Amino acid sequence: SPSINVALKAAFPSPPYLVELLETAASDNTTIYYSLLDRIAKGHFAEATTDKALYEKFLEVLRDDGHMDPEALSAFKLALSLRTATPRVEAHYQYYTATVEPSLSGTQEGCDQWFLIDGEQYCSPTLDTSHGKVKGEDQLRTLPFDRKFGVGCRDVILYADITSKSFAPFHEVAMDLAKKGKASYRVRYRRSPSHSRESLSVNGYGVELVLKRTDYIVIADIKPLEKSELAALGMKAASFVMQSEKPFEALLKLTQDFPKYSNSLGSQNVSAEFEAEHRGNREVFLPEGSNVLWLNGLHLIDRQIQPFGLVDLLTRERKLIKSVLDLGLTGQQAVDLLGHAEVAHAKSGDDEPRRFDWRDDIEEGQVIIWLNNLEKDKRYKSFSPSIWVLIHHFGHGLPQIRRDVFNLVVPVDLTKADDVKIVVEGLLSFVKRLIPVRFGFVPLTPTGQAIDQAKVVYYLLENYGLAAATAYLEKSYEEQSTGQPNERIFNEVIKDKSLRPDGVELSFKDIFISEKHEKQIHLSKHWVERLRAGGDVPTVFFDGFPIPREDNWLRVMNHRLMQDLQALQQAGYFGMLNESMWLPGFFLEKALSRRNTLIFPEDKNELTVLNVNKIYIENHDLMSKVPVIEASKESTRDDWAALTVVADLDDIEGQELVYYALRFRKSNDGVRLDIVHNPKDCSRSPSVLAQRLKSREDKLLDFTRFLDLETALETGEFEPDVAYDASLANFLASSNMKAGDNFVILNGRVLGPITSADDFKKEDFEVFLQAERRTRILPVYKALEDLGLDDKVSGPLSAAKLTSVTALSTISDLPQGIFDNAPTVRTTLFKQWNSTYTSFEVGDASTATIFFVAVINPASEIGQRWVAVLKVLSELEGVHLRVFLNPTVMIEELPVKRFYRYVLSSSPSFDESGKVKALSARFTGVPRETLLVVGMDVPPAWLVTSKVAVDDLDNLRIKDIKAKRGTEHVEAIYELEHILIEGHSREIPGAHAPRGVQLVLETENNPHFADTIIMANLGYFQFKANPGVYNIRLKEGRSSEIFTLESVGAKGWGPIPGDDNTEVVLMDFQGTTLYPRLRRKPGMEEEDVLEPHAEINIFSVASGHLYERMLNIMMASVMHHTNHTVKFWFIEQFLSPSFKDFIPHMAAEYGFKYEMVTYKWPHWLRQQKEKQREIWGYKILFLDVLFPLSLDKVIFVDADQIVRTDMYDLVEHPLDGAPYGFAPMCDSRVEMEGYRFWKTGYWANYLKGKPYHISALYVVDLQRFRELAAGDRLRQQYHALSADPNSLANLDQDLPNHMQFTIPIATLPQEWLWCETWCSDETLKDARTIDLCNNPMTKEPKLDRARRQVPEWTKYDEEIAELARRVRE
Ligand SMILES: *[C@@H]1O[C@H](CO)[C@@H](O[C@@H]2O[C@H](CO)[C@@H](O[C@@H]3O[C@H](CO[C@H]4O[C@H](CO)[C@@H](O)[C@H](O)[C@@H]4O[C@H]4O[C@H](CO)[C@@H](O)[C@H](O)[C@@H]4O[C@H]4O[C@H](CO)[C@@H](O)[C@H](O)[C@@H]4O)[C@@H](O)[C@H](O[C@H]4O[C@H](CO)[C@@H](O)[C@H](O)[C@@H]4O[C@H]4O[C@H](CO)[C@@H](O)[C@H](O)[C@@H]4O)[C@@H]3O)[C@H](O)[C@H]2NC(C)=O)[C@H](O)[C@H]1NC(C)=O
Ligand SMILES: *[C@@H]1O[C@H](CO)[C@@H](O[C@@H]2O[C@H](CO)[C@@H](O[C@@H]3O[C@H](CO)[C@@H](O)[C@H](O)[C@@H]3O)[C@H](O)[C@H]2NC(C)=O)[C@H](O)[C@H]1NC(C)=O
Ligand SMILES: *[C@@H]1O[C@H](CO)[C@@H](O[C@@H]2O[C@H](CO)[C@@H](O[C@@H]3O[C@H](CO)[C@@H](O)[C@H](O)[C@@H]3O)[C@H](O)[C@H]2NC(C)=O)[C@H](O)[C@H]1NC(C)=O
Ligand SMILES: *[C@@H]1O[C@H](CO)[C@@H](O)[C@H](O)[C@H]1NC(C)=O
Ligand SMILES: *[C@@H]1O[C@H](CO)[C@@H](O)[C@H](O)[C@H]1NC(C)=O
Ligand SMILES: [Tb+3]
Ligand SMILES: [Tb+3]
Ligand SMILES: [Tb+3]
Repeated sequence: SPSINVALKAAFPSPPYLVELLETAASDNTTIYYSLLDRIAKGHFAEATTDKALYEKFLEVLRDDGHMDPEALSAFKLALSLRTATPRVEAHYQYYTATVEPSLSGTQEGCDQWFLIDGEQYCSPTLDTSHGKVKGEDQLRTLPFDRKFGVGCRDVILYADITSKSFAPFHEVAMDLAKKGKASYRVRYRRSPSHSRESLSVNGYGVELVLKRTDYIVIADIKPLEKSELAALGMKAASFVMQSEKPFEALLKLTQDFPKYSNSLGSQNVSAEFEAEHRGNREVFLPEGSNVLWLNGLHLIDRQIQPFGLVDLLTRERKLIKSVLDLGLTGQQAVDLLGHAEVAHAKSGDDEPRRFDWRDDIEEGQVIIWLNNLEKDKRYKSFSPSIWVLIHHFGHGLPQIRRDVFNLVVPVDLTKADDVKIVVEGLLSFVKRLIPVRFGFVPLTPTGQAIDQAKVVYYLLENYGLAAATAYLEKSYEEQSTGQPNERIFNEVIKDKSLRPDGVELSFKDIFISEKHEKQIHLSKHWVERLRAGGDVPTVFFDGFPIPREDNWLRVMNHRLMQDLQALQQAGYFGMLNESMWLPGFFLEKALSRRNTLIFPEDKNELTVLNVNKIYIENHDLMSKVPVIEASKESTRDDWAALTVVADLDDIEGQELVYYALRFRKSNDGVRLDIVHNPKDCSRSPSVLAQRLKSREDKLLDFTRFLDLETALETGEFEPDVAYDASLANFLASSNMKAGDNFVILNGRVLGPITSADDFKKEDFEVFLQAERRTRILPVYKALEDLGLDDKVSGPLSAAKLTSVTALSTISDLPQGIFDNAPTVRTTLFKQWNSTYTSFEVGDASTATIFFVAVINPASEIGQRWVAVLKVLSELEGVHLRVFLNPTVMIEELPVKRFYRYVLSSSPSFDESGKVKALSARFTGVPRETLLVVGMDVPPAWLVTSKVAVDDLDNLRIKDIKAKRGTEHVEAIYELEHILIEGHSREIPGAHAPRGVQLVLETENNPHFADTIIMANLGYFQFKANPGVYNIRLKEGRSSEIFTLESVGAKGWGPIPGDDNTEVVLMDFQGTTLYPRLRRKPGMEEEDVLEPHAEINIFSVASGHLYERMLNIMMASVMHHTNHTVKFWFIEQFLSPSFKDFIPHMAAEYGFKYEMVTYKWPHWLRQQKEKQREIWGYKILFLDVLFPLSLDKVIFVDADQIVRTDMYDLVEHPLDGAPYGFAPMCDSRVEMEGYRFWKTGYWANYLKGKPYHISALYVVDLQRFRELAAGDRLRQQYHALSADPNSLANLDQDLPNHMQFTIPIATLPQEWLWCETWCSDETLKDARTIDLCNNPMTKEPKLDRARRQVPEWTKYDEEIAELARRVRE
């Protein structure tokens, strides 16, 4: 049969199989890593010579040593097929090659392996002699691919080539050294010269064969087009499978070659429509023809449905479920609990407000400057100071009283006129009106002028009084109308208002009081900071209730004022209140001193939870020797909770925090407490202080005073349990905790690091339990009981396992608001659906840990990929899958227009010689007469281009290849040239996308690997790179002038501890996803966009052998026509390898330079299913980011074009401050008018007076383009317009024309373009360049126009033709 074979290979050589197997096996469990490292250092894996034998040996070992069970072994095989660990090993090599070798000066001979201790290299295990002092930049920085074994003050690193036997003795020297406790052990890799430099063959991608002619509709030669009765295709296709009775295989066989089976459907009483019944299924949940996947309730987006994305999900999910099923729950019961209604409700219901302590007490009464006092003002003197005034009657206005009950504190900036106006007009009227509210205001101090004016007003209050200070403010607003202190205005106030300033005497003239400037201003700053009452939008506090200063905040205030009054009334009727009481303190009962703090973060996503069962399984050695206070024997399930405190007992804050936890435990009988001592200094063993407390464990919480706890720590003589020390440092590494840092863990949730123990007091534990209890514990308890699993909770630790697992289930791997429509809410509404005639299951439900629910539409192209991947994941043991087929009756056009193959295996395949088999996409029995297009359906982080192919992948036909090459078999090889580093930026603290910011990617070898600019949409940016250690620096210039980037969010959205870094490392086939943070430098509202290679640069794109042949002619015409230097730029992925291999020969002959450029289409940006449309988008959407920043300007020339001009003239053409220049449509042809569609309603109404331009030739002043941020506007307008499919006929032409109102377009002389179709023959004498624009009444081909229209076209073609033969010979 005539076949097509496609294979993909990586841009880095294949690492040794041995090292790949220990990396795949030990994902991040270090115990399995070093336990296997021992085995190979024995010389145990030396007797296995072939990859198959080596692989075979690992299976026996893992099973025998208890590392893996059937479920985990099956998962290991699939991940090993995927070759997931290969980029992780290459990271070591790139790091070693670029940072180790240039920092290790000297002559290396015999130093294959060497430890690095105190910046000294030792080539021998005996450690007697040191070769050198390794350069400055410290290699002791712990980075992503590192592993640590044991605890030790000294840090030792071994760079080894594991392959040879020379490794074994070196390892044992440091393994034992770590076992003793002298130093902590870690292994780094060295590129092994025993292995060959063969490239790596990859899998986990898909190949598509797209039909490029779909117009026809009314073994295989061509698909037979049938009369347009498309409507039943999905419905009949679904039945075919149900009938088969081997349904999974049928769907795969049908869905892969679907276009070929279209006419074969609808035959022999085909419908069998019993499943018209299952549209009762449609009537309750999903619309017809929609593809939806669930993994234990989790709704997955399309990006997560690849082999890599799915393997990582199972890994995380199993850890979660296994933890649950150790309490006697079936996998089925466990999943049902995770996706329960009460659980999802809690995530939705975690948005409630509270009150905060607005008082002066902390700042010793020197920050709030009140305009009122209702108890002593001689305005309210007439009114009654009675409680019953509030409680009784009241109309609709406000009840008058002489008492302190309602307060309002508003922070005001004295530099800003609008802010000052609020106090003078707003606040004062309320005073005069005798409103029963006390009005206060605190100045904001963000600038120098503001600081001074706070001093001025504060001083004026202190000696002279409120009215005098008031007077300065009033006068300043009307009289001077600016913030800055005015003495011309100030002195007038003192002139009259300076009468008898009582109390402490006046000082006058200049203020720099050590107390007044320092204490008052810094105390004010302490109040604003404490309650986060400043920034872009300040915060007003009414009765401790935050109301941001926006819109009509007084309307919001009045609503709470009435609601607080009704709250006082009800307490009065119950007799709670008395005449001797401070009424404002009724609200302050549950108020917190600090607003935000790690417990109630304003960023709702900021949260970290750990698997509790995991904590007591991995660290059993540690957690069975920690001081434990069991929760009371006679307490209720609702009262139950588990708390663990991590603290540095060698610091006051560390031991203070534990005293508060012990205090809290005395009060709450239901809590079960654990104490973990985490010290900063490793000189003394951590086990001693833990042993001191476990002896006093019985006597715990009998500490009348704090000293009793302090003394207990110091007394006693103990023997260091070094086994305890080892499990302790493993716990911190697993939990991402630094040494000497304080943390608090209630039911898995971590808060910290605690810098000061005053932040977390006994009262803070009580609210932490109260809120945590509500959100996580109560929804678990209800849901659990609803299922009848409430027998399985046997204690506080037993309960924490369940609540901690369900909290981890609702934390997304992908932060909300950046990818697509799929939140972190596990649904269960598909369980209601009837399943008899649309569903089929694979795997045992009783034993399965993983439950997949796929809802696939057979007529969809997306379904083709889904089926192929799901079949391979179904082959895994312990996985259950259930499939639902839902087709649509709405089919206006052909449903599937392509053939599909997925390259993926569930277990590795081996050679006749035992080597690992490479994987390929082989299509057999391909129709001989159909024209096809080859496409790669590659994971989102991948950048792929064709490397080996002699055929036109854009125009494939077997009949032509047979008649030209003699073979019916086509083979093509692609290269995974780059892997993406992509991220989503944000400004700090007022989080906005910093657009126009420039970035530079670097390595220790070269400081300029790559460069890109930040986009407006999601602060998006990307880099093309391979495995290794990189760094991101802001480009020198305006970017570094305005900003400083605190972090690149390499761990997650965060901020997570340990991420205050600018280092990026890629060690995965999923690339690197980043969430960087940038904070503006001192007092800036600046913008980059506004100011405070070769002589000629031409770029183009071609999508066929003909268009590439025409592109060769275009470049040659330029060269013959200019006495200048030219550089050509190409869109890399749309070109053939035949063209790619030819250009150096064109460059040598014609004397030009060339560079390949590309950018991957963003995930947020709207895709193009039609390749020709993709190409058009590449010319207009990514102009600012496709070319390096160093390029001033570029010119686009179409492939079909020919140029007779010296192209420099276009560069020198004045653009009059416009970012890009285009040439207009020809008017010169007299009788062509009918086909001039840009004089019709839509185009003439829109283009009022502006021209209709041509995208065949144009100039882009790139520096101005980026400066104007034109690209962002093009992209968002495209995305918005693209919702309607008939929006842009030719987007390349239509987008600049639709944006010429918004973005200026410089218009070019029409000498710059000629086209026979629209320009007269007389015009061509003065023509500079010629486009071969379409017919449009005829079908004459481009080859015909070229020879007839231009006589020198053949001369150029002959030159290329003989050179191609000259190269071939
Ligand atoms: C990451 O990588 C690792 C790589 O190895 C993966 O593999 C796992 O490794 C760990 C070690 O790192 C293995 O851990 C085993 O833990 C057992 C714990 O079981 C005890 O505790 C439970 C608590 O619920 C209890 O139910 C059990 O009965 C059992 O016992 C306790 O019971 C009481 C309650 O705790 C307690 O009062 C009692 O004193 C007793 O504790 C004793 O044993 C403790 C063992 O650590 C010891 O610390 C105590 O001081 C006390 O002596 C543990 O029992 C296992 O030890 C085995 O190890 C040898 C192999 O069997 C054997 O020589 C030992 O004698 C001991 O045998 C005991 O268990 C068997 C039954 O299994 C029994 O027949 C014997 O009579 C003995 O009681 C291990 O230390 C773990 O097993 C590895 N596999 C798995 C599948 O987890 C790890 O999985 C990777 N991570 C992930 C996420 O995959
Ligand atoms: C007026 O009303 C209050 C109601 O709030 C009456 O109760 C007493 O109020 C005081 C506070 O003003 C309470 O003191 C507090 O006690 C707790 C412990 O319960 C302690 O933690 C606090 O630090 C503070 O000391 C007091 O307990 C409370 N009850 C009694 C019996 O005094 C108050 O009695 C009323 N006034 C009169 C004179 O009746
Ligand atoms: C690229 O550069 C070359 C060199 O400057 C340009 O060549 C030009 O071609 C004309 C052909 O008639 C030259 O004229 C001849 O000069 C010789 C000098 O010995 C003389 O003997 C002949 O009788 C005749 O006059 C001319 O010198 C030369 N330079 C210029 C400036 O015209 C070539 O045209 C350039 N290409 C393009 C497209 O501009
Ligand atoms: C369809 O198949 C055969 C065709 O002859 C017929 O005997 C049978 O009754 C039909 N069944 C249905 C359900 O239409
Ligand atoms: C499922 O089928 C039964 C058949 O009796 C029907 O009563 C029920 O309403 C159906 N439910 C759905 C959701 O289709
Ligand atoms: Tb002491
Ligand atoms: Tb303290
Ligand atoms: Tb053209």
